[PDB]
Amino acid sequence: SGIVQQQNDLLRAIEAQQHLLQLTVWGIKQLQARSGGRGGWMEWDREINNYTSLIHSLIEESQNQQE
Amino acid sequence: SGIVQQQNDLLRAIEAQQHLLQLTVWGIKQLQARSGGRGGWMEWDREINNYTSLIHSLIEESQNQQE
Amino acid sequence: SGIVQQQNDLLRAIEAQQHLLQLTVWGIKQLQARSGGRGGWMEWDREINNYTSLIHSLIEESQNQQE
Repeated sequence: SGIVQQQNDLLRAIEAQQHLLQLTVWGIKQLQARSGGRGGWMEWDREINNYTSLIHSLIEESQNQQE
Repeated sequence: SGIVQQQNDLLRAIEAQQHLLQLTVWGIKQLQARSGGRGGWMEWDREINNYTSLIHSLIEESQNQQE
Repeated sequence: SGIVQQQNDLLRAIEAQQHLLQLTVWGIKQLQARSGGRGGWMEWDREINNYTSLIHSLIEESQNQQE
């Protein structure tokens, strides 16, 4: 229906924003590397990795809702 | 319904992305502090704070839609 | 309906998050400029620009769904 096409658009927006989010993460990592090893960012990295996995699962779930 | 479970998933995706967004903000702030006081970022901080409040209200509203 | 007000809230959340995303991009760019010309970020910039256009179109589409 129309509420379905709408939900699909919202999902696509979220997917595109995730790409943008990953780009900003990458940008930040390159800036951090400029001062040396990123050892102090191990936890920050882990959190980013975890929330990214969470988002990926939600995106997967949203798409394979019905089929 | 199914369109409800779908909307819930989308909301969860948005909530997870907000966590990721806050992590990138924190990362940027630490990098800014590396060169000294963050006085020049007072306005940037304010804007970030305002949009974060806006998002928090929308997330709250979305969840307490019906009840 | 209620599922419509809900979808509108989700869209507003996405729009607010896009503003936050642009703020983090701007923050990163200023940090990159601190070390000199941003020539090495031409591709990163292009990607960011492209995903931003993609998101803008999705937001436009979502809003002008029915009318």
